[PDB]
Amino acid sequence: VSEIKTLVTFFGGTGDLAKRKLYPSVFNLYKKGYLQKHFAIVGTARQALNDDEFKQLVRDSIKDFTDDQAQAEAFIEHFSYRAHDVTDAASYAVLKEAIEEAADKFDIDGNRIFYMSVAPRFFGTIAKYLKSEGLLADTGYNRLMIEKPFGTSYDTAAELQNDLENAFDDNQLFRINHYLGKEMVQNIAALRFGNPIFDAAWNKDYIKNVQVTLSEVLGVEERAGYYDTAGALLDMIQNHTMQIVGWLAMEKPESFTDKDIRAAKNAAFNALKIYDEAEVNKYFVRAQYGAGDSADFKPYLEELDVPADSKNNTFIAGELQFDLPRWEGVPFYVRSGKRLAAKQTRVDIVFKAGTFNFGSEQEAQEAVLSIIIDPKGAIELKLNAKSVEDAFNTRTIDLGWTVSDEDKKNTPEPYERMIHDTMNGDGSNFADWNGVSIAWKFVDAISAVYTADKAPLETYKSGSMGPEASDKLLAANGDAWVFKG
Amino acid sequence: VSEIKTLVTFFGGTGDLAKRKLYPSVFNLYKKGYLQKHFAIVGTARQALNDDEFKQLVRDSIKDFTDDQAQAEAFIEHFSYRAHDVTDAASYAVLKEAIEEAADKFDIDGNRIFYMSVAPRFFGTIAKYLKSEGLLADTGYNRLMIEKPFGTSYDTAAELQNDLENAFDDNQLFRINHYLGKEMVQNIAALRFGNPIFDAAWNKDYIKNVQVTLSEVLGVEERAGYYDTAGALLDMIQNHTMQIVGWLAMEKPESFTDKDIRAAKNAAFNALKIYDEAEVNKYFVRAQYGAGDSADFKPYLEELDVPADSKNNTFIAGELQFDLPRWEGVPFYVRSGKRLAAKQTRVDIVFKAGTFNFGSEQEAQEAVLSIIIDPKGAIELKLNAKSVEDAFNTRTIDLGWTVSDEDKKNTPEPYERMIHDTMNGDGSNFADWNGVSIAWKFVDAISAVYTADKAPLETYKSGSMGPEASDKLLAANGDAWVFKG
Ligand SMILES: [Ca+2]
Ligand SMILES: [Ca+2]
Repeated sequence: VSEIKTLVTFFGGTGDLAKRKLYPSVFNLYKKGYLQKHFAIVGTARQALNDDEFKQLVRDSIKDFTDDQAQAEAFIEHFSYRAHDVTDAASYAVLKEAIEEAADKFDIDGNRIFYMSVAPRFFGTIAKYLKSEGLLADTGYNRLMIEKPFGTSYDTAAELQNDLENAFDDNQLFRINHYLGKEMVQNIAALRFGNPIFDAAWNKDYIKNVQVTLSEVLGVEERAGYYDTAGALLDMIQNHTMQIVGWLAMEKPESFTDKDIRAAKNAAFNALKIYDEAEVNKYFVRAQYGAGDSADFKPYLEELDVPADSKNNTFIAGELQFDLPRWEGVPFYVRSGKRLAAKQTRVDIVFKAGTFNFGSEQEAQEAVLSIIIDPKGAIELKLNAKSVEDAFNTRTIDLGWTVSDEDKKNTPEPYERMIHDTMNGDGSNFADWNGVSIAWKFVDAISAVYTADKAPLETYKSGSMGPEASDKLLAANGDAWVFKG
Repeated sequence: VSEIKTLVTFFGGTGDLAKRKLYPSVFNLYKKGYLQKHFAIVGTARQALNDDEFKQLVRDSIKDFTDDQAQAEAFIEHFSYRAHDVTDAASYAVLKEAIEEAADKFDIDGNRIFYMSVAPRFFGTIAKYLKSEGLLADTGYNRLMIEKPFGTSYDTAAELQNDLENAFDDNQLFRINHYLGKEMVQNIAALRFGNPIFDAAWNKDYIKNVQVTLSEVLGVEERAGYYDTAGALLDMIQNHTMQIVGWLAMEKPESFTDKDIRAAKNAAFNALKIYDEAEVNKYFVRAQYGAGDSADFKPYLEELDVPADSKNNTFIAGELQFDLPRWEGVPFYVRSGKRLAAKQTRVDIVFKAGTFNFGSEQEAQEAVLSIIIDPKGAIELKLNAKSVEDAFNTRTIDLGWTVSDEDKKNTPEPYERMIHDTMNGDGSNFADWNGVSIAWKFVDAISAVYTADKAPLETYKSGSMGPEASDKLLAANGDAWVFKG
């Protein structure tokens, strides 16, 4: 294939994430023939290691992904290490050499990517020094991959953005987002813009309401520590839900270039309504899971590392409003939670029921277009048809499709996609500042009410699909959740 | 259920069709609880028979449809016979008595249906005498069921219509049509008008071309005699194909009453273009099957009762044009033949490919909505989506649905539906004079050229889907047959 000439530097190269997902993902790119000769991978972290040790660690990383050990070895040849502390300005000069050495060794003309697989606290610092100690390629591109999370509020995120903008331009910042880089999520645009019947129907005239669902069966388990101060709101809503919504609510772009796609999404985000106390109580529902029908389904407050006085949300459901002509009056329902009926990630576009009366006992109903993202990719379409009865009558039928085993094999894992995207400079599947900022502004307004405790905290049974209030949220507009569990 | 009070008279009651399909269909209506007490069935034909003989014949008819002999017997009690010759005006007075007797015996206030399961030659006569010898109910309704065919040309059909109109009004004439009374064909309206995304897309703006296919695997077998002078053109095209097209090309009715539905269909039929010699050669293809890859797949000319000099068509494919704003420039391709790939009856609505460019190697393609009528009812929808590849690209995926075993059981057979329709007075699933006349005018113009032999007769391999010219017919508008075999 067309070879990719790039030099990647992994800050936090000794970390679990690197050897657990990053390195294997980069290996696949080698196997697929993308990375061939003109490329290098410079690992870095505080822990001192001689090349042999690092290369072995990499060897352990790509173990289960190896078939021909010789091919793997030829790959490992492209790795190098350098002990380094991120707070030491002078210490950076060591790294500059490592990078410029590897560059020479394989004749790589710039094209540098810096993957910060380190704690949030070091993002701004590392960025600042890459610029100061002339680590940025004087030719070719320079791109930065910011691991999650990007801020914990609007202000912290704005701060982070400021620090990064002192060394990079926004179109060079590639923020990691799991669900945005998922095969099915990218289908949305194709379904919509690729089929005129849907494209022309993507608006208020045909759509009754849109639904996004991020359901998880598991509970908090051990993530209690950080989860207790983040909850579903920041963990699932602010990032995954919000960006998926972006693909759905976007206008029709002038073309499919990441630039036009982004401008299109932003048009929507800029129209999103930010709520006040009263509105958050009306359009949103915050809940925490209680006990299930068994003992092992312990209430949230009985989970390890969870404070008894906690009023943290293990579930969030709310209505989004877009002040755009296209979505005038079209509700966007979102929900994400733990200890729910089943692991499911899906989007349900509910179309308005036709007004043509057949005189049947059962008149026309609402058609539903459904995109199943997790676990198995699927696309369903509930249509109106004639029931098999003596008298003329209508009913709904489900037209369905599922990914094949072949599609299931050739599908690239998230990290490999994101990393590969960055190498090509494809920001299409990435959140930009405008989107991230709005998402934060939006969530910030909600968090305010929750921290202040000026909103009730519902409770629900472990195994259900949430609190009753969730269903009542939609019933208020005469709607209902398509996915029932 | 709401009991049906009716009195049916079967002309040609001793015929194969009556005891083979008619009577069982009427039995089912009894089993389903529609016909209960106030109903009677008067059989009639030349062959003299005493009640016992007739009732036994009926008993033999509904044999394989009986479970509880006692229930069947209670039904047979409602039958009566009367020997009769249709050309004898006086002989009709005998029948008037039989009818008025049965009416009294079960207290049936009019509501008479006269099923002419006799040769075409007797249709006008029987009709004339039903009026003359006061056989028509002085109260309640009077309906007539005309078995196939309704004329063999426009003129013969107009003649028939005239004779019948001397005794009945058009809305009382229920012409039998197999494919029109098929479960799947009735779904069309539901799919279209029940789902706004399709309703609003049912026109030139979204549709590229429409395709109707009546494929049969079998050859002529023994039907050679009458088939040689009828061919596919009159056998499948003029009646089945033409009326199905009607459901597809109709405008949007003011309501779903048979009246409005009919006016809607007529608006289309009145816009259909009738061809001349040149046009028939351009927009239509006439063919006859040759040999297959085996001996038992004998050429049409080697079939029993087929004249060696025959230039009869065992296959017909053509383009229909509707001079209506809604179908301006939208081709309607129709095809029907014998010795083709497989038994199939389907409708393919091909939508225009979107013009939104993704920059992918494979840009958007044409979406296809498919309604499978025979054998197993199914509905498929080929949509545009994203292919599972590293680079962004589009592909087509098939969303599908199939009738369930339950839907397959509860589905009423054609004759039972038609007969039951007539009892309720539901002309929705019936062709009217305007439709029949236009279909005939349309086919007549074609037959003219064929009889005159001013059009070529193509040949094709038994087992294929027709002659090459068929594919070339569509290629000319940049189209292709969806069903490939
Ligand atoms: Ca509301
Ligand atoms: Ca043409």
